[PDB]
Amino acid sequence: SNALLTSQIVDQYAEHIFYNSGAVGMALVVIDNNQVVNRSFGETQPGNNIRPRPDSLIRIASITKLMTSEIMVKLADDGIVKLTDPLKKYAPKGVNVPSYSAKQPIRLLHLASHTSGLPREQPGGPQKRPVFTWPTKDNRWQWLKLAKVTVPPGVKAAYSNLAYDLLADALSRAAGKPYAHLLRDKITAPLGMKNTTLTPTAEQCKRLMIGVGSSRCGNTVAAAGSGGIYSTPEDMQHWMQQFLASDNSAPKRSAKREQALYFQRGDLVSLKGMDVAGQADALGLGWVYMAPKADLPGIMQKTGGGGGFITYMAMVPEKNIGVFVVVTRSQLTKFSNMSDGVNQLVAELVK
Repeated sequence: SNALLTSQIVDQYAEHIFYNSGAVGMALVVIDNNQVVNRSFGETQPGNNIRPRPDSLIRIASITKLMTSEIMVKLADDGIVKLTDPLKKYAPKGVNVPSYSAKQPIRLLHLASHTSGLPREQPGGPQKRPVFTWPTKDNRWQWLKLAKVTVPPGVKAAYSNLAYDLLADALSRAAGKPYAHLLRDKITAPLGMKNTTLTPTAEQCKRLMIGVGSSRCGNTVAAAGSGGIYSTPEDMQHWMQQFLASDNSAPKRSAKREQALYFQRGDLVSLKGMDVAGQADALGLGWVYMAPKADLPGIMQKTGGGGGFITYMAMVPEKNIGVFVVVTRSQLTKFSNMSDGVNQLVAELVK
């Protein structure tokens, strides 16, 4: 949009998203070419009357997947992995990785695009476990080794957290570093995202916002690949900015490769779990593309939910526009009441 109107346009939508979503608290980050607009509403804990701040800690939940895929893409460029490597290539010594058939193994690309045939979660976990703590890496590989895969890869999409944590395990093995070190070295340290972590301190935990369905703030390395990352609105602003040009900056070198599309909707027999923010017209590496329709532009997006947080990022890279939103839930919170509002805001901004 024209810089003369960016703030006013955001104001046409921000409070509506806040009220319609039934948020306890909300932070909204809008990047439109040279303009950055931040809004925050509500409270960091029900009834505390403290507005969220740029450094309020949040769970980004499944937005984590975009960084897992970023790491994969960066390691691929380094020659450390290939997207087409079978998962088994990065398996512990002597550990079996099940495949549909000998010649059709699960490859890293399948994990990243939800086409691996794996279930959404590892079956048979404990109940009332704090979010993003089970299964551990050791739990996953003990399960995997005796599991059966009964659909061939690259034929059905079915959203999976398990598959994304197995991906993080493989990337860690390929690089010979713990995953947290990769997240630090490839993403957060170079960008100064000093509050973006799987291992929050007490000082950080104190700043975690609270809504309905909250769980204790702790180590979430178990979900390193799928959902565990803590961050802040200001850290996420800096990360999103790398996908978007401004007068003073170009997108990071790997942006286009990170956002490459691998499956058109029609290239798949079926899709499950992919349509939370609207019909998925193509699947990327974590990223999901929705083609222009009705009064909406073509949008690259990712949704997330966990431990009382819901999150959404939507962008139109060719227009240098991106929107990130995080909400702590109340009881009546419906996800698409937040995401539909963001999409409509994006639609107004691209005008």
